[PDB]
Amino acid sequence: ECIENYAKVNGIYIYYKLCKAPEEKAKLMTMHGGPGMSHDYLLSLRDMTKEGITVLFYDQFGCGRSEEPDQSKFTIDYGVEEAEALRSKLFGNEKVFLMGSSYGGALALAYAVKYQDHLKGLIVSGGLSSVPLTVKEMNRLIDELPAKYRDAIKKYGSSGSYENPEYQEAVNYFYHQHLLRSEDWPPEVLKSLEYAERRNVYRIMNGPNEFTITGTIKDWDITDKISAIKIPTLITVGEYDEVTPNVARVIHEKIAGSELHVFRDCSHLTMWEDREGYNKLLSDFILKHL
Repeated sequence: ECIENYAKVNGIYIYYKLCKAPEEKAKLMTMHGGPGMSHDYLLSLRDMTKEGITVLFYDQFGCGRSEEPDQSKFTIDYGVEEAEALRSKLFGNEKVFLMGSSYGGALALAYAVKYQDHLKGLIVSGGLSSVPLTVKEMNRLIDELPAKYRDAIKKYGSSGSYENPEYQEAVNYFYHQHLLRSEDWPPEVLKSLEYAERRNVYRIMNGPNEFTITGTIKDWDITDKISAIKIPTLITVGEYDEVTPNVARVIHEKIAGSELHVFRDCSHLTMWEDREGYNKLLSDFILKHL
């Protein structure tokens, strides 16, 4: 098993899990999405330890097993400083790789803008540089949904009746369509989803659900700042990703030399839909930029 700890990072206790590889060729830090999820759904990335890649997992502020700071700190800027404090505490001055998923991808991009000197490479999976853009794209996904679910989401969503059974059913369909497709949801994914509903960060920073971003990050957009990132960057996105390839395209065009990969038949949690292929792509990227 990996090493689990509860350390004080920037004033609050943060839970982390460090899965070391027998031969530490590289260190990979990971940022779960949400905002307000947990590291659990990214556990399939542990497979990379077999390739000499040490993987660091952690529950961000107010998420999963970590303590919640004052709401005034519920910001991506605070998340960035938290990540850097954790990196330094565990790895000192060693350069590491950083991977982010969904909101975690936006957080990783923000991190790179200020701390890319501490990185050998950046990986963004189903990430975004603009929340407004992400919302625009998900709205199109709702429209392309079969009338039954599309109609329920538009109707009850317009009145804010998120408790309605038909709405809940529509939400579930969307998730099985753009979050994790044609796959039995593993416990690790169920756990992160549960942590989302149990803690407060998801409700406050994000909103009711994935496609309903009413939270404090609704207007967030650093598209005009990511061009500053000049380190090797790998961008992945699923064909049916809830955070669409168009959103990924915008990141790709701003980051010079970045590589973009659209996983056909997959959606957001590509690390579960094509676990082997996903881990193989990331490990290849990492082993080429040591």
